[PDB]
Amino acid sequence: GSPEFMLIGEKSNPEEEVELKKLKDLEVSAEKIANHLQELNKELSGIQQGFLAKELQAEALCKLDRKVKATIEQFMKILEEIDTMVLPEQFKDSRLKRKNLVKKVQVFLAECDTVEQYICQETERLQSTNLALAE
Repeated sequence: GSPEFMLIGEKSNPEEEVELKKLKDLEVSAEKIANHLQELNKELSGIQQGFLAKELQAEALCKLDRKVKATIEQFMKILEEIDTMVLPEQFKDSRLKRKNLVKKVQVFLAECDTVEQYICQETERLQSTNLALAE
């Protein structure tokens, strides 16, 4: 039939679900941060259509990307938080959930950084000016 041996008990996945529930919330909180970007992105793009000169436009973008940077940091906390998490090799689903989340974090931080970097790089190129090294 189907030989089974491990402990001889089985009592549902109570705590397993609890640990998993928190993990679930983490992805959502992440989903919310990611959602805020798309929301802010929509309003920014709308405003981006035109309103002020390049001076303010470039000014808004640099400020825009930097704020984007703050969003990336939140994503960083997700990885760092999970990174400093403790869990044995028993929670297969919970662990699989965390690992997949880690990569979500990698893309979320990076995707967010690219947007901020692009907006920054575009504005950055627009302004170069000179420099002076003395002290």
